[PDB]
Amino acid sequence: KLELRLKSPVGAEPAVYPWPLPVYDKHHDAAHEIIETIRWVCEEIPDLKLAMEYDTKSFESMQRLCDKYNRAIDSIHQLWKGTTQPMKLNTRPSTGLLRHILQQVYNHSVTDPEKLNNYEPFSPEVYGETSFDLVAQMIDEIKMTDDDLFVDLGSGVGQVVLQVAAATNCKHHYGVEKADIPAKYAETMDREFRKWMKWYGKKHAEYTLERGDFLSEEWRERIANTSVIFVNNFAFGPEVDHQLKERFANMKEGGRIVSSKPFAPLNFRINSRNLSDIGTIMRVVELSPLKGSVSWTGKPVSYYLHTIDRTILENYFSSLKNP
Ligand SMILES: N#Cc1cn([C@@H]2O[C@H](CSCC[C@H](N)C(=O)O)[C@@H](O)[C@H]2O)c2ncnc(N)c12
Repeated sequence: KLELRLKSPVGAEPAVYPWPLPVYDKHHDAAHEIIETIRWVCEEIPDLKLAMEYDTKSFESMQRLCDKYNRAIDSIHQLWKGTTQPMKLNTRPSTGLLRHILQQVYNHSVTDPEKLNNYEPFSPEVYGETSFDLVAQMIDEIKMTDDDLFVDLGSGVGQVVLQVAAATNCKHHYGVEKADIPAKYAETMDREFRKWMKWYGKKHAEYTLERGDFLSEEWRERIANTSVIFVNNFAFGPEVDHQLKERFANMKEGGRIVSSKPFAPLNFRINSRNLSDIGTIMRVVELSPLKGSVSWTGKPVSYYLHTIDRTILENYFSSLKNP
């Protein structure tokens, strides 16, 4: 054998689900993924929504839903052979669809999520996921163009890179991750993302997910030539952050770093004793908290935007030529 099938709206291979349908965690299962998938394709195609205008325990009841969607997809496909313009194919997903796609990719890839908590505590290996909503905020505030290169340093299972790649026109997106468990899941995330995006008929920008160490010699130059870095450095600690500062000091004017802990103080005043500090070459601002997003600390969740700006330093030196 028994199985359920959803035809792609753009004629990719159908999505196949075994029966009984699996459960992913306390709040996500495959039956709900199916209903939401039908729902989202309905948002991509008005005619399908019109054609679609009820029990997850029952095989028959779910086959009935799948067949009703599949028959409607067949009629849409015939509409497209007639006068009707077929859905535009080269487009990015809406934010809503993207959220659903990443959820689905994660659930099909991260087969045993508890294995992601088998890091050494109190180490730079601590794993935590940045939320979809934070990443969406960064995407909206940090305008990227096709001149930009994007890197997630310590990319985990890769979902920050996938979201940015789906949403922006950067020339390339990278993630680099050192630990074996998340880098292995990242390989599946990559394959599942490419598959599901083709299924929905949606475009992404170029991206690569790599197993590596972002403190390596190779990565010094890569960081220097990156225009937008995302780095969830909340548990990296002061030694690792110091090393990252050494690498950021070679970035180009206007390069930007978005992070969970600031690399320089927000109140940095250049003076005689701090000439060497990375605060001499960057503006730092705290991004606006998203409404009602509390951290474990109780206070709202804090991300920081750093912009490389050596005029700070140039002006310090021009000032020393004056009383
Ligand atoms: N020091 C150090 C290192 C620590 N990481 C990784 O950074 C991650 C921080 S969790 C953030 C995950 C995702 N970007 C998100 O925000 O949702 C962990 O997976 C850890 O293994 C590294 N990876 C590559 N090279 C390194 N040198 C390190």
